[PDB]
Amino acid sequence: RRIQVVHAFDIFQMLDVLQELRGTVAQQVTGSSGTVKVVVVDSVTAVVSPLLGGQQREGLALMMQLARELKTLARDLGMAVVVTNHITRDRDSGRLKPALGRSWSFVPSTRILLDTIEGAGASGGRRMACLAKSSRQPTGFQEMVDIGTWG
DNA sequence: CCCCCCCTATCGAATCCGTCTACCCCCC
Repeated sequence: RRIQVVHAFDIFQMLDVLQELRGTVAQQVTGSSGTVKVVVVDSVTAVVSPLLGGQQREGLALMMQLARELKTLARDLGMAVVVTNHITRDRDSGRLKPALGRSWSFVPSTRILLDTIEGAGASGGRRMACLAKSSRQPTGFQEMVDIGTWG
């Protein structure tokens, strides 16, 4: 009962939900309990992916505004925000890189690139976890995480 | 001028290599 879930399938719905959260927590400054401390977005790419494409510019502005409001929320109100994303071209010219282009790369503070192992030991919960960007510690370290036997 | 993003199977070819023997009949 302490885990609250809301469905948003368009960027306007997500913006409205986050603005409502900001307003409610601003009104709840007096209170000391019941205020959410962790905010999780299941997929920020799926909502904004249809808005990209073409030679227009409103999609980039919308995603930048969403990033700015997320950053203001997390900084001002001391919340931990976690979002997900997808990968882009794996061809020879372009390495495995996060989606949403170059402009989104400056938004987050920490990047964790989940991956699957190949050959022996594949399948199951065996996934390789790496830290791409942290801006606080050396990067490029690979570890192992099991989910099938975890919880 | 500048932005972000992907595809799909095909044909047929080319012969080699010999083993094993059995079984007697009839008087002036």
